[PDB]
Amino acid sequence: AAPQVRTSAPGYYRMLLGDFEITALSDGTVALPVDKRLNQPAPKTQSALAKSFQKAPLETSVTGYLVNTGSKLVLVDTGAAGLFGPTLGRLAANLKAAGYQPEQVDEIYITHMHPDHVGGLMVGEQLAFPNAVVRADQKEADFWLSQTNLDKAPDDESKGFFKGAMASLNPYVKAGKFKPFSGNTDLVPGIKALASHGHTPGHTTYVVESQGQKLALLGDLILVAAVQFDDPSVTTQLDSDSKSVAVERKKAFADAAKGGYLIAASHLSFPGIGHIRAEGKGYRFVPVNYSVVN
Amino acid sequence: AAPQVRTSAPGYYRMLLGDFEITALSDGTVALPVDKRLNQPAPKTQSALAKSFQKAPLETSVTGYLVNTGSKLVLVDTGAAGLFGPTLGRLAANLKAAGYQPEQVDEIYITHMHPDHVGGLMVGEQLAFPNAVVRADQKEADFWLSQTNLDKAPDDESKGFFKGAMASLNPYVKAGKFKPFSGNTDLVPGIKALASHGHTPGHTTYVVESQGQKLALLGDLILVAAVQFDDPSVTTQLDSDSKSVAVERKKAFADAAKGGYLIAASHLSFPGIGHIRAEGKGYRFVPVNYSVVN
Ligand SMILES: [K+]
Ligand SMILES: [K+]
Ligand SMILES: [K+]
Ligand SMILES: [K+]
Ligand code: NA
Ligand code: NA
Ligand code: NA
Ligand code: NA
Ligand code: NA
Ligand SMILES: [Zn+2]
Ligand SMILES: [Zn+2]
Ligand SMILES: [Zn+2]
Repeated sequence: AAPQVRTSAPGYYRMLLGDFEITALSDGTVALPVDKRLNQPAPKTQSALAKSFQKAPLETSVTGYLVNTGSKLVLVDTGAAGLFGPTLGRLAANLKAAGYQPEQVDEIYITHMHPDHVGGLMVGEQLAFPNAVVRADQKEADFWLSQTNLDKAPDDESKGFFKGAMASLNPYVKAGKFKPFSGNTDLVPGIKALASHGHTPGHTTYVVESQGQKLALLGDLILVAAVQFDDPSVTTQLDSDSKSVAVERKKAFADAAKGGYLIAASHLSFPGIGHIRAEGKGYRFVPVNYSVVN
Repeated sequence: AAPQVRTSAPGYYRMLLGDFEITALSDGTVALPVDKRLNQPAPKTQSALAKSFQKAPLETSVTGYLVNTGSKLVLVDTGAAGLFGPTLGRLAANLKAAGYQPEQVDEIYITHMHPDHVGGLMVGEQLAFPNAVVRADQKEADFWLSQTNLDKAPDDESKGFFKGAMASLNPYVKAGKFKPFSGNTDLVPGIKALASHGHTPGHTTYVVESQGQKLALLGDLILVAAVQFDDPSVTTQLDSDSKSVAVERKKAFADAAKGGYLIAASHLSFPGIGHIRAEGKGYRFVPVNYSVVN
């Protein structure tokens, strides 16, 4: 016999993409009230959930993706650190267990500035990635880092999002390490930002490609696998432009389905990487087959 | 920047079931000439794999399952040790990565005696699990351990399967550590052996259950997910009784669909755990949702 260990495996998943090395890094999981946030009848998501063997508050993974192009070490999204509950902020640890040091990261690309994507930028009041530049969309930054917008926040108190994006990015801004880009942009060789606005004013997709092998890093372009693959147009109360999100999601899915390449998203079951094919009304997400990397 | 690490994470997946702890143990992966194995025209198989973004030779998982019942630590299947080439035999290492020691395993349940399941019983010339009692269906033992049956398989190195089983289980028989059962039989509390003969004469399913949460360990009841879930009728050349495997697979699938409980299988993409639901003609496998245990 033995005492139960009750600990999950290190939160990182290795995958080769052409000549690049991808490592999904889990920040952990948090239970979310799916029913209340979806723009569709409560009974409808409760049914979608049940068909996916999902329960009331969905335990959702929060993920970031490390890309090592063999020339640059780039991290896509950084998790929440301590901005979104006691159950997140595991990225830094997983990055190290993944075999890397925060100091080795050259660049950080932000899909959007929500707490669960920018919190990891800071370890206390010190840059968590001291030797990297932070890249995000200009519209994204002009929205969250806006003093005006903060003091102009609706459901006040819960405007810690503005405070949140600020404490996470300003330190790099003042260190002269924030380099915003505008929409579709060539970044480091092998990676490109594609403007997939809607979830937020400057939400960005990061397309990774090596040797004809592509991986579109979707950010929060999709939030609930149980309903948004089958019905791509269903949005949430968390999206800025519902119709923009819908249009961009359908474009992303159509394209990846047409091209047969990989996609990943911050909240699909960790590692959250897979292919996507057409299926009647919408799409069928196909998780990557398990594969050993030596 | 930094050199690419290129190593997969430890191959162990934690999951709680009632008061039990389940740890899927990856023994590695092996490529399988799947289109040659399935008993249907090659083009058909190849088309099914494609719809799932796959191609043969197909990287296929080989998994074993550790169950800590609190009072007992049992291992269901053990991987191949060396019997199948250098890409396997990692179950031992992964068990330790999982925070357990081979010497702590109390019992070992074998779904069947193919090499990729009993190989890990031995480490070199030594018992890998020195303090464990091994269990299997007597029909399985009578068949694989029969010097006669070996001397009746003209198929040069098919006798290997017979030798594999023998070399793998006789050290335990010789030590009085082998205890067969016949047909359905309650093993330690929380775990039942249910006959599922077909793949091999005594192929057995192990059902674990705690606090109403059920997990059926199906062994090799399914080999190619991209084919056999949509078509439970397709068999393979390694199946002893074709009709029987089909029947037992359908019974398992129909049962997990109506019960809505979890099922696990040695060759479903690591960790190979999920639920099953009927979809038109046949079934659809829904892999467990990533979950953090603390
Ligand atoms: K360090
Ligand atoms: K923009
Ligand atoms: K750059
Ligand atoms: K119990
Ligand atoms: Na730059
Ligand atoms: Na290219
Ligand atoms: Na030991
Ligand atoms: Na019983
Ligand atoms: Na029988
Ligand atoms: Zn978001
Ligand atoms: Zn998010
Ligand atoms: Zn097998």
